[PDB]
Amino acid sequence: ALYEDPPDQKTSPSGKPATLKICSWNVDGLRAWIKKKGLDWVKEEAPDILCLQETKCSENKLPAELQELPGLSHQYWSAPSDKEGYSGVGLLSRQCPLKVSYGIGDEEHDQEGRVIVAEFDSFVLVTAYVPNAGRGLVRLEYRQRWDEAFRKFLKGLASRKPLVLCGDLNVAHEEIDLRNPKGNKKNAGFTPQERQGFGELLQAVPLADSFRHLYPNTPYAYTFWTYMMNARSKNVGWRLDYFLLSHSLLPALCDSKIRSKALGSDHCPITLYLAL
DNA sequence: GCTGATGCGCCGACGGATCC
DNA sequence: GGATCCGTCGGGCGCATCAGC
Ligand SMILES: [Cl-]
Ligand SMILES: [Mn+2]
Ligand SMILES: [Mn+2]
Ligand SMILES: [Mn+2]
Ligand SMILES: [Mn+2]
Ligand SMILES: [Mn+2]
Ligand SMILES: [Mn+2]
Repeated sequence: ALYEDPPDQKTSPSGKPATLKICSWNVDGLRAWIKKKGLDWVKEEAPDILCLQETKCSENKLPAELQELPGLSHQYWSAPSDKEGYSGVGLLSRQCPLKVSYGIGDEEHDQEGRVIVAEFDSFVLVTAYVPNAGRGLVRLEYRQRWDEAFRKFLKGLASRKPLVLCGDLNVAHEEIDLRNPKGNKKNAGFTPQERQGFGELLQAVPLADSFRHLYPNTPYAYTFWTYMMNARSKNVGWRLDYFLLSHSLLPALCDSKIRSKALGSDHCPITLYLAL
């Protein structure tokens, strides 16, 4: 069935107005995405912070259009050293972060271009492009090891300031999170191993799935559709993109949106509203 | 400099069998 | 014998490299 994201809630449970809008988008090739007007959509959305995944773009190749964003003028980019045209993440922000870092512990030697950490006054933001398990699950074991390493890294961040983790976490946590759960249990994104990893992430750090917290029983809400077989027009998709929050931030949570109508990638944007 | 072929990475449709 | 299961097949898009000119 088709899906209509409900209206933006912009006030928290206790009545405080949203003061921070974060948008996250796997753009599936930043240069292509810009040619397909993705930045026009971004300007309409006017987030305070924009997190981008799968930029497939080294920083020297960034289109000039990215220089003409006065409201997102603090920009941080990461791409892998030996696999350019794959991976790549970006974080663009209205206000300057206090600290910025890359990777999950040894980026200087493992230059992977998958994770950016930005510390702000009230919280730490992490954006991630989690490694896909691969066609035929050929890189599932690597993914499991990476999940463990990530969980440990994040636990030693959340012990300081509250954490917001966003991005493409490359798993549909539960059956409600994709259209075809039965046929996909041996597929990247819905293996028991990946689903369990997501569960351990929520429990160990700990974190809450913002969208599912607000909409625990809402089906057909996805953020990815394969380019093939007209899947998006049929809303045959997967929810792979998330905002995960420290429990101490739940009173700040106003809404967690899925921007289903925004084209330019095989993922759609997701947007978080917080009252800080 | 430029194009297009190839390589690499990253699952839903459907035909046949099974359930009762 | 309609619904469900399950395993096989055929397939959109972006970006890198390369041959050719
Ligand atoms: Cl940078
Ligand atoms: Mn709306
Ligand atoms: Mn992609
Ligand atoms: Mn399958
Ligand atoms: Mn040349
Ligand atoms: Mn070409
Ligand atoms: Mn059929």
